[PDB]
Amino acid sequence: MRVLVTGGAGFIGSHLVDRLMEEGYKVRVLDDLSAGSLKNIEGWLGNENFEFIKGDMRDVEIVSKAVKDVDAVFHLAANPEVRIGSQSPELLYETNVLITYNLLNAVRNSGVKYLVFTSSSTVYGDAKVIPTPEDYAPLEPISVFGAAKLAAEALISGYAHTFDFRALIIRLANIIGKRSNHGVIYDFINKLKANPNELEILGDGTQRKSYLHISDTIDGIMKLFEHFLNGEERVDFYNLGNEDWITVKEIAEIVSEEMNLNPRFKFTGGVDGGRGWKGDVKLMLLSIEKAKRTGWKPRMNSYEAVRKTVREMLEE
Amino acid sequence: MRVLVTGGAGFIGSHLVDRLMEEGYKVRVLDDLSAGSLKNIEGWLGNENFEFIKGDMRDVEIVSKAVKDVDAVFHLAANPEVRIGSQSPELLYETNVLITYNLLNAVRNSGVKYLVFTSSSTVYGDAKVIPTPEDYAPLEPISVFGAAKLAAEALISGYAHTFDFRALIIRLANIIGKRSNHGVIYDFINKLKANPNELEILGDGTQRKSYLHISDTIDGIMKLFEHFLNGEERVDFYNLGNEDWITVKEIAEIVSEEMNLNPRFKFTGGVDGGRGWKGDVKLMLLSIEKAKRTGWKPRMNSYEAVRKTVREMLEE
Ligand SMILES: NC(=O)c1ccc[n+]([C@@H]2O[C@H](COP(=O)([O-])OP(=O)(O)OC[C@H]3O[C@@H](n4cnc5c(N)ncnc54)[C@H](O)[C@@H]3O)[C@@H](O)[C@H]2O)c1
Ligand SMILES: NC(=O)c1ccc[n+]([C@@H]2O[C@H](COP(=O)([O-])OP(=O)(O)OC[C@H]3O[C@@H](n4cnc5c(N)ncnc54)[C@H](O)[C@@H]3O)[C@@H](O)[C@H]2O)c1
Ligand SMILES: C[C@@H]1O[C@H](OP(=O)(O)OP(=O)(O)OC[C@H]2O[C@@H](n3cnc4c(=O)[nH]c(N)nc43)[C@H](O)[C@@H]2O)[C@@H](O)[C@H](O)[C@@H]1O
Ligand SMILES: C[C@@H]1O[C@H](OP(=O)(O)OP(=O)(O)OC[C@H]2O[C@@H](n3cnc4c(=O)[nH]c(N)nc43)[C@H](O)[C@@H]2O)[C@@H](O)[C@H](O)[C@@H]1O
Repeated sequence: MRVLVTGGAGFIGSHLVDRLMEEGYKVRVLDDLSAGSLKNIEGWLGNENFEFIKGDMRDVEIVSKAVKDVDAVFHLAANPEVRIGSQSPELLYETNVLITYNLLNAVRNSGVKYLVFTSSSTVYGDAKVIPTPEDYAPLEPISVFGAAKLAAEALISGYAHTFDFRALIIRLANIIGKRSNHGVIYDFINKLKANPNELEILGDGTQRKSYLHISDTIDGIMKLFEHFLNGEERVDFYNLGNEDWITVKEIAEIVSEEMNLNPRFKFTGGVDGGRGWKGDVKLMLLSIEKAKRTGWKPRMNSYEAVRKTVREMLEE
Repeated sequence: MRVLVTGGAGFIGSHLVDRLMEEGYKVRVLDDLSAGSLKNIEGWLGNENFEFIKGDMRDVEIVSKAVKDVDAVFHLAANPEVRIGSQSPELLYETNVLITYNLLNAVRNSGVKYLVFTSSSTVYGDAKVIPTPEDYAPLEPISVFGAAKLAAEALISGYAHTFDFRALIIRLANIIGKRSNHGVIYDFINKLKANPNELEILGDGTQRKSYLHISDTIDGIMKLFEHFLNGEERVDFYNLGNEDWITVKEIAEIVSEEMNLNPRFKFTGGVDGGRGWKGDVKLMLLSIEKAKRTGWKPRMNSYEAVRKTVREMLEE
């Protein structure tokens, strides 16, 4: 089966690429290398089952070309950074709504049979139902990013129904692990790289979120892809997160523990009642019962995932 | 209070404009007249409280100017035609997501406190729960149009939370009445103008939908707007439709009745099981309990509204 993996040079994208290549898929990657890295996939450069394309999905010619002779598309290309939503909503609109729109228009005029899209928990915004099921609503995202992911979901479904392809929407929790160049663990480790004595923590440290290690993330993505191929649903929605959650302050504590530092915590106090930023959901914990009915389940919890991530990262 | 009404030269927009002028609002209209007409609002030209701006919302300067010195925005500008979704998805993308995105970017740099958006039942797609409540989900629109409307909703919510304005999203059912230049009644009347002996009905004729007369529609929009001004929700969702529904075949029968014709109905059999087109939802009926708790209620049911619309149209 031939698959396009947009953003396949990214953190999650390159791991999905490793998995797909190892299972014998013929994998093309489409990535402008604005945030991913060629190194993250240099092992596959030169494999006869691997093709790489440096390309911006804003460019429709590129996107029509990349989906040509592809049976499945895994659309992971995006700017995932919620932080930049209050300064750079245009960037989030483009790299979430626009490039997905172009991908779908390309998909319409091709033989692409399956579209797997990595949406986010942020579509629920500050969800009042915990653990949050996939049918929670009304969806009132509080960040430009979550709104852009919701819009991507909507357009994916509409094109799937109108132009007769199948679509699998996977709302991911916080995903952490080796090769990640963004997030709170990364930033804590590098802040302490620059100064071991203090840790500037955005917000009040009480933000509690579900963290999944990238290993469980890819196992679950593949399990859902497997089940979805065997299923009949035109469009299917799954949450993908861990069973529990952990606070920003506890994450700072684990990162300090693993770095053998004991710095002075300095919280910025946040906004909208201690959020790290405008649109930073304070509580997130996804109901993964629907995902677990496929056989998947995380082998690590949020605390284990965070600690393993810190270790893996400090090796590099 | 000064309010902008984008698309205010349209069917629903021009009636909303009439209403706003009569209640003493200061009304600016922004409309490129791609589907509306100056006739529909030329009656107000020369009033000290009325300003009209001919402009396409794709142009960001136009929209930035229009929200200048406006306290509330009624964003009715769009292409509402679902039928063209499989032919012209780019057009729906532009006139639903793009110009909504531009309006929102304009609103961020303004003093607009309230944004009211005319969403559609199509966001629910083929809803499996009927009457469909505002919290039905997962939202899986089956049309490019419904997907674009949902994406617009998402961006509205995200920007409302991020940049501190409030948003009222009103999911309208099928709206019918004077000045309507689209829909099934319009097309059936013109079909029988060209040939009174026969009527081509798209689909299998069993499509059952909730119709609201434009009078009830504007009464409800104003009730909801006032109540929303009195409420605390940063973003609030309301259905706006009738209590009942009616099939396309009964609408054909009523149109024949009022035209004193009795033609031969010829149903085209449709697609995807008798739909009028790719992405045409077959059954629609929104739960209006939430709308009715504001005091609003339709004075006409679907059959009365359809008959009133046909009569009004035939006077012209
Ligand atoms: N990391 C998480 O915690 C997390 C959580 C939930 C959802 N997700 C989603 O999973 C997916 C993968 O995220 P990630 O952590 O691997 O991020 P990433 O930025 O590391 O990977 C995304 C890739 O997209 C590429 N890209 C950016 N703009 C592009 C464009 N215009 N055209 C082509 N390629 C472009 C980047 O260069 C990068 O290689 C995204 O959809 C993200 O929103 C991530
Ligand atoms: N008619 C219905 O049954 C119905 C149902 C649900 C929702 N809605 C929504 O209500 C609103 C009004 O629909 P309507 O029936 O009055 O349609 P309409 O076309 O009569 O009115 C929409 C207006 O948008 C204007 N417009 C179109 N493209 C524009 C652009 N690029 N820039 C600026 N203005 C532009 C048109 O000229 C028109 O005046 C729309 O948002 C529509 O999607 C309508
Ligand atoms: C659900 C996922 O959310 C992901 O964002 P997101 O949760 O903020 O994930 P992070 O950026 O890791 O931030 C997680 C939490 O840690 C807080 N935090 C505290 N200090 C810091 C710091 O120094 N840096 C950062 N970055 N955070 C910090 C942050 O505000 C939030 O409460 C997205 O990247 C994905 O695309 C996806 O949307
Ligand atoms: C909910 C609202 O739905 C509205 O569309 P939508 O339901 O198709 O409303 P109409 O365009 O009126 O079509 C209503 C039903 O009548 C069918 N139909 C049968 N024959 C005809 C015909 O000759 N012409 C037309 N036009 N329809 C016909 C049509 O496919 C559908 O099943 C949108 O205009 C609004 O923006 C909003 O989305």
